[PDB]
Amino acid sequence: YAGNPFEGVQLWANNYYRSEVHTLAIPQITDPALRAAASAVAEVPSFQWLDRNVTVDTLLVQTLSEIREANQAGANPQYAAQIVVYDLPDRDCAAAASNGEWAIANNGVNNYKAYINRIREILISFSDVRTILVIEPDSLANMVTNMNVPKCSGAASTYRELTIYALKQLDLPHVAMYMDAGHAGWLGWPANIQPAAELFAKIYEDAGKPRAVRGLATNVANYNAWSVSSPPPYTSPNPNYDEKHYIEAFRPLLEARGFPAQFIVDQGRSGKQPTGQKEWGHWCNAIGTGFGMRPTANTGHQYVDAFVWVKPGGECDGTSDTTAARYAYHCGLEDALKPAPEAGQWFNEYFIQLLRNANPPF
Ligand SMILES: CO[C@@H]1O[C@H](CO)[C@@H](O[C@@H]2O[C@H](CO)[C@@H](S[C@@H]3O[C@H](CO)[C@@H](O[C@@H]4O[C@H](CO)[C@@H](O)[C@H](O)[C@H]4O)[C@H](O)[C@H]3O)[C@H](O)[C@H]2O)[C@H](O)[C@H]1O
Ligand SMILES: *[C@@H]1O[C@H](CO)[C@@H](O)[C@H](O)[C@H]1NC(C)=O
Ligand code: NA
Ligand code: NA
Repeated sequence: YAGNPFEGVQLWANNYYRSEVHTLAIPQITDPALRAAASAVAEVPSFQWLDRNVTVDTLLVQTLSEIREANQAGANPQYAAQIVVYDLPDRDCAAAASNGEWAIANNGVNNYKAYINRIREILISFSDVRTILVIEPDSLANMVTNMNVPKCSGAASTYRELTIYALKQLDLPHVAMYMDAGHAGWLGWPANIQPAAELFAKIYEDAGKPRAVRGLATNVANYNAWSVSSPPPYTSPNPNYDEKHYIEAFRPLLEARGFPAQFIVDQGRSGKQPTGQKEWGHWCNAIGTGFGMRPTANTGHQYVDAFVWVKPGGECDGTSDTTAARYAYHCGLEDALKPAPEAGQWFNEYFIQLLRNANPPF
């Protein structure tokens, strides 16, 4: 399929994030400068996540409905949707306890198939709304590096099967799909990049190379630069120390195995470089980060369809409350901002950090 799905469309800024900013953040921010900036960030079009089954029949439909409405009223160019599919059973297999709602051992496969089927039903009813999907962040990447972790080892075949199922069922003509493929600091290491290309290329193949699968999404919910002149200290000794280096190394390996993947790159929290991460693998609520380059299809790069905002900045990565059931070690470190609420919940102090550190500024 020849055609960048981000080209020739405007990207819809969804009302779920807008409401978060306007109802939870702006009333809380006294400083004029920041409050102007906040209102402006609310209009930056970030991905909306289907992180729970209940979102399918409510939020997904609401957003597609609003987009259709805006387009029917004369939006020019028309608006497109950006949605994340994020509800594999045994989700986030490397964590002690995931916020995911389903389990492989408790009818997780069937629940997920129905989930996908219902999404498909809805997408088919909104065939007039160009729809871009990011498929399952924090899933197949674990298969490259975390097979020594029992929940991951045990989830691998199901991850693969359900991913293929999704790629095939959501291969509709008005859709473009990007599978998550970690980031420079995860799969970009020379010991990992080849096995990663293998994995993803093979999935593409077994899925029948569906037209709709455009490629891969990188840096989702992470902080890496697209392109910086010198390597952040915590990146050494990796030559792929930013997404540009990663993707330039990654694409040829994918292509040689039959998957000429185009990429989208999350920059929603990449504005400040280097970050305040003490080590690169410090992924949770990292300090010293800022909103990054605004979403655009004009990337200047042949292999990159668009710079995007996948993880919506200000939505938490995980809780720092050691007394809490889904507490995660990484969220309690010295370079994680604290105290932090549950994953996905609004973390206003983190929002303010991102606003202060925005590059380009608001
Ligand atoms: C070897 O390199 C390192 O590998 C480790 C793994 O061994 C990598 O760690 C993993 O990094 C991921 C970030 O790159 C996070 S993803 C995490 O969970 C989800 C998915 O992104 C996000 O939470 C949700 O966000 C949604 C949108 O706000 C909500 O809708 C939803 O409710 C939330 O659940 C969260 O923000 C992300 O931070 C893994 O948790 C981590 O194990 C490491 O990156 C490599 O360097
Ligand atoms: C998922 O949501 C649908 C409505 O979209 C509901 O019919 C279904 O029962 C939900 N799944 C589970 C396992 O509860
Ligand atoms: Na409306
Ligand atoms: Na391999």
